[PDB]
Amino acid sequence: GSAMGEPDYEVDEDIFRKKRLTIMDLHPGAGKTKRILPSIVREALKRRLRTLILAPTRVVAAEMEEALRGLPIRYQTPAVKSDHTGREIVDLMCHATFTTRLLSSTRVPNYNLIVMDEAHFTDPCSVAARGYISTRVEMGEAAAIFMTATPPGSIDPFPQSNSPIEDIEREIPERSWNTGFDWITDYQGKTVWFVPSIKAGNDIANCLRKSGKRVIQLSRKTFDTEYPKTKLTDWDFVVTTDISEMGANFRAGRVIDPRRCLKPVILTDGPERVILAGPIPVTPASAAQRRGRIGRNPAQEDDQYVFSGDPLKNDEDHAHWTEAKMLLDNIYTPEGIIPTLFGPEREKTQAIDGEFRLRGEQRKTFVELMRRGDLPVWLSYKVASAGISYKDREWCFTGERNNQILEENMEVEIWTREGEKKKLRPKWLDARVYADPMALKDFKEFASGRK
RNA sequence: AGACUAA
Ligand SMILES: Nc1ncnc2c1ncn2[C@@H]1O[C@H](COP(=O)(O)OP(=O)(O)O)[C@@H](O)[C@H]1O
Ligand SMILES: [Cl-]
Ligand SMILES: [Mn+2]
Repeated sequence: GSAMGEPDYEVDEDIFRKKRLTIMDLHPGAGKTKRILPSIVREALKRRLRTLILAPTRVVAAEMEEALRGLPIRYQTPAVKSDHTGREIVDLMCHATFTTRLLSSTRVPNYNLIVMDEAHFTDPCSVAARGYISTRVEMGEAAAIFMTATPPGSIDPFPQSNSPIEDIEREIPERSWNTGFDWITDYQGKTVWFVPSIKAGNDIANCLRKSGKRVIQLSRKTFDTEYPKTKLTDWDFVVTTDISEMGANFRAGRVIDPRRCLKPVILTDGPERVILAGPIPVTPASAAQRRGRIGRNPAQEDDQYVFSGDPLKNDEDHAHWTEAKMLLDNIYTPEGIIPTLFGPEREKTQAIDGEFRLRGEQRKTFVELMRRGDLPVWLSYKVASAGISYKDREWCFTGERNNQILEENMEVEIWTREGEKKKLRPKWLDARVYADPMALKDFKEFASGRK
């Protein structure tokens, strides 16, 4: 039994059995991260189990550290700055960090227990990690716990909450506004506003600030300084990207959710390429997670979820299913085995098994292009599998005529590290490296040989 | 677009 939001004294022993994968499918705010997780960790320490804890984002990592403070845990995330003895048997890191470690040099510990929080995260690295984890379990080398309110196949955007939620459909602005949206600033509580991009977030926050609103912006770029401010200071709005979609305890009263964002899609008509499609409706799982930021406090009964449009369950044309396979085909168990995707996530795309496996040197290039090059999984794979070395940038210029990149409707030209002026015309097109002006600037640095 | 930045 438990009280006062404190971890339970009692933990089922069966969750620690090798060959067992436990899905903890409990509604938002039930206590997965800050109550159940510490119980598991405490018991895993008593059992002397080599343990891995996985957060999707630094937001969830920060929530975990609050719940786990004082326990001998080695934090491998910049979100947390803690003293480590180097003798810890519990590691904590983000999903993508684990997959990166799996892909690289560099022996990963043989964990006996793996706890993944937000085990539905559709990031290609997270899907890949779930493949590796479920394979370790199946092989008898690990027990694993997958925690999420929205496990694969979830279709309900309005799940259970600790307190009643008032679900409201209204038009929501995507850009600044003058009139017509008084309900936004008339509201007297705290609002978490999900925006599809940092650029849109800047515009909306700037607009809210001219109404005399205290606004905190949250994203990968601002997390380090801004997240503690959501915890320690008084604010009216949090304008946030998907960084905050999961796990956050904002102690807020309202979520504004336009339920729409851009997604990478692989096109297979004509030469294969990646576009940024949409903005398109989010999945029911994403909508339920965003909504799940409120109705979290039983003593607070008038919380609101303001949304626009229906969700779209079908995400099968999304690049993340293929990119997860590209990653997982290149991960090995120490026994030598090919990891398979987590059951519920198999046959999301009709790609043949092991078809993305790279040979030795090409595998090393593949990792470099992602980590050093800041290139998407798909693009890194295309370049690596063509036998191109990390430093050879000729492919950025030898694409067909139609692959010419434009900026402000002019042909982008590169001045190379050796002095030549060349037109940016890559052999493979991935809109993620040219759509956003900042991304294009970076890809221009890459094409120059300055990355 | 968004997230991740570890041996
Ligand atoms: N800093 C905090 N102060 C007060 N209550 C909190 C705090 N953080 C979390 N809670 C509450 O504890 C409950 C369980 O939280 P959590 O473990 O984050 O839920 P889950 O992981 O299932 O979404 C929620 O009702 C939440 O609002
Ligand atoms: Cl909360
Ligand atoms: Mn949680």
